[PDB]
Amino acid sequence: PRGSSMGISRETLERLSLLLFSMQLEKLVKEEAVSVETIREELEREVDERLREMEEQGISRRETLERLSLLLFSMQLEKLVKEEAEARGVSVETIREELEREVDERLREMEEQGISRRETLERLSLLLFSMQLEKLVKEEAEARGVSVETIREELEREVDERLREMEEQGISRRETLERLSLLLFSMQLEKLVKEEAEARGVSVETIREELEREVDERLREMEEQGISRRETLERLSLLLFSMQLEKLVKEEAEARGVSVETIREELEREVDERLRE
Repeated sequence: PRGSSMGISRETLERLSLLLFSMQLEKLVKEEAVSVETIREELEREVDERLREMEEQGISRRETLERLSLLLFSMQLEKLVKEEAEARGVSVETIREELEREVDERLREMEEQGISRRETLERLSLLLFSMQLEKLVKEEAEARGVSVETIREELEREVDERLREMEEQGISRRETLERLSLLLFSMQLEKLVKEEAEARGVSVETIREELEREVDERLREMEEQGISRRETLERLSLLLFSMQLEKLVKEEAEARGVSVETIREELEREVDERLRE
């Protein structure tokens, strides 16, 4: 009845998440800074205080991350749906229902439960990651003048090679959300690495090796403090998700011309609905 609590790990997905979240967090702290190290330690202290607060009421770090993700992914899905509705000239509800229809068709083909009978976070993740990945696929296909199928098959090939170069199973035998995250995170990382390489005037390899080194150093420090790789990922996701949420709220408020508190109120109604769930 016990599982990964026995020390048997998704190691590929964990490394990829460390790399991607580290990239995204570095960009966010650089934009927020004052000093970046000051912002980093400030965010660390705020997250630690919030963790103590949720411990004082009996909420674990994993559950805190789960609720924060419900907030963040709700915001990201809302922004993506709104942008697609505007680009297509239809309402947000139409885009939402088309996304649900498409994802449920794919799950049918796979002989799996649909989004309606899945857990709240898993359903939100499936919807959001499907839309993000499809947007990235169509963008890269347009940019390279190739087929969307070509893009998706090259991405699946690259991720499958990476997986099999680590004694792990292929992309064909992973569960739905894990494969979806593997694909999405790989694509997002490649795009971020390439754009930063162009912006800073250095090679892609420079960026990627700096990233790998930053992550290995953080992991060695955590191991020195007696912190597990899973806990390291959870702390990094807490920091990053808080920063992403705050940026999304600020930007949506500035774009709609409303106060930040109105953005939060709308999000909080919608989210407390799924939180009672």
